[PDB]
Amino acid sequence: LKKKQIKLETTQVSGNFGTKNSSGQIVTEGNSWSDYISQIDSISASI
Amino acid sequence: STAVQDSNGESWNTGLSINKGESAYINANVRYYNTGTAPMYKVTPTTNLVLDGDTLSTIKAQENQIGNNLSPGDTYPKKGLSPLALNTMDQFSSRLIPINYDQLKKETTQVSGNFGTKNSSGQIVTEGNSWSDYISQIDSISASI
Amino acid sequence: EHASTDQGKTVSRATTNSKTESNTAGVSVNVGNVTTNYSHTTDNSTAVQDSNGESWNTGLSINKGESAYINANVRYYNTGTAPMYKVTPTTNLVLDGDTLSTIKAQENQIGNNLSPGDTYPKKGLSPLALNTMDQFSSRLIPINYDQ
Amino acid sequence: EHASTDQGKTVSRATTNSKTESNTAGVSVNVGNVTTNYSHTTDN
Repeated sequence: LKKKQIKLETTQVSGNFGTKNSSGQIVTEGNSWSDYISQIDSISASI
Repeated sequence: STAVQDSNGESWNTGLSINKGESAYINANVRYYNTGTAPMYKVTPTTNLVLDGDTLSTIKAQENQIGNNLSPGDTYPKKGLSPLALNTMDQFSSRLIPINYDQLKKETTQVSGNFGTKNSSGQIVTEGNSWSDYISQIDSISASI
Repeated sequence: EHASTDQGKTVSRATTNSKTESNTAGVSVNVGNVTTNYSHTTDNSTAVQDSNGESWNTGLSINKGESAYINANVRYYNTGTAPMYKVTPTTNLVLDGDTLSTIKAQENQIGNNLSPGDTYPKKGLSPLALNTMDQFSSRLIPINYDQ
Repeated sequence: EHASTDQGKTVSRATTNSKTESNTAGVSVNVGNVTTNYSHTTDN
């Protein structure tokens, strides 16, 4: 308690996306981005 | 004889009490790494913690120290950041890691995670894909290089 | 255990005033002439004290119920033909003849996989730690006072 | 149960000064001659 900015650091950000299940309905449950992330950066480039 | 006294004083007191059982709380700063061929998802390492020869405790890290994804050759946290914090010991992240009174004078086992397959389309799923199943099969039919 | 020390300085100034009145009266006789008297005395007394002390105190309190917390260091092993996955051994803990408690280890002391002839932890490491007793890994294993 | 022991040394120095003033006065008589006096005393 006696004590640039290193307080705020941000690692992985788990979340979900949305697809259609059987109609024009949208669902978010089960759509973790965290799965496709690791695939992408190794087959892509960051700009 | 009539006599009258009027005293007035001021006291000080500095106290210190200690729990020989929970005498301090541990907090680690760790960096995960992967050397093999496959990416691991939802990384959860169990952590043997040894002082002299004995083991302070063992932490199967909870959702806080967890690792979402770990490409081969990458690290968690990734190359740019500082190591993360393993602050607690039980399955809800409430109680920090304790040590004995005489302890204060003074390792990585299994790493449960998941992989990814396709269910009915070009979709990928990680749920239910524990690596821990296929591991024991492999090392007995293979060799380490 | 619970240990504690308590140390603290003290300082106390104290003044006191006093007035004492004294009326006496004596009666004497020389035989072989009589003499009598009576005196009167008035004294006002100012006095001042200044004490200062320092105390020490070392305390120790104990719970005869939860008098210590147990922590094991264990090594699993398998001798049979089949690999076991998600290994969870229940552990009878005996002091004299009785049983301290029984721990169905939780996710922390669990074992992911155990090939036949292998151990957990495997051959290279040191034994792991069974630190707690209930299903969330929060409360260490207790014993009696006379235990 | 909950058991506890508490033991601790104490030390207290204490000085005191005092000044007492004393004015007395007596009256005597020898019958068969009168004598009177009054003293004054100062003690620190």
